[PDB]
Amino acid sequence: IDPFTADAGHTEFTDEVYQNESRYPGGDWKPAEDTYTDANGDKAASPSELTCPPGWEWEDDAWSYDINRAVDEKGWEYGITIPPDHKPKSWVAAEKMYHTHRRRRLVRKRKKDLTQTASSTAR
Repeated sequence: IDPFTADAGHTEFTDEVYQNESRYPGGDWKPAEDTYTDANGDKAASPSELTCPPGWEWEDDAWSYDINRAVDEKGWEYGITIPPDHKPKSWVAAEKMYHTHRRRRLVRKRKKDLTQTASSTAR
């Protein structure tokens, strides 16, 4: 994303994973039931396990936290699990006591730089 080259032909996608903790509403957090998750809750791989495939180049330096969203300073979103329900279906940018869950997107965008996987193994 610079105004000198037209940043599209590259294929770069922001790779992400929401880490979370769980606590009683107004309590002490422990690792969540599914620590690494998707925004919905689908357990995903962890940033270390998250590696570059043949054809993909990491663009960003490590997994950081995404602050380009309506999220807390450290990325933590307001996931309150009001019974009955299994998951937070609402997220807000403020650490509120009703937080049963909180999660944040660790970000590491990646880029194919177009040329890395440009040709495919023809069989």
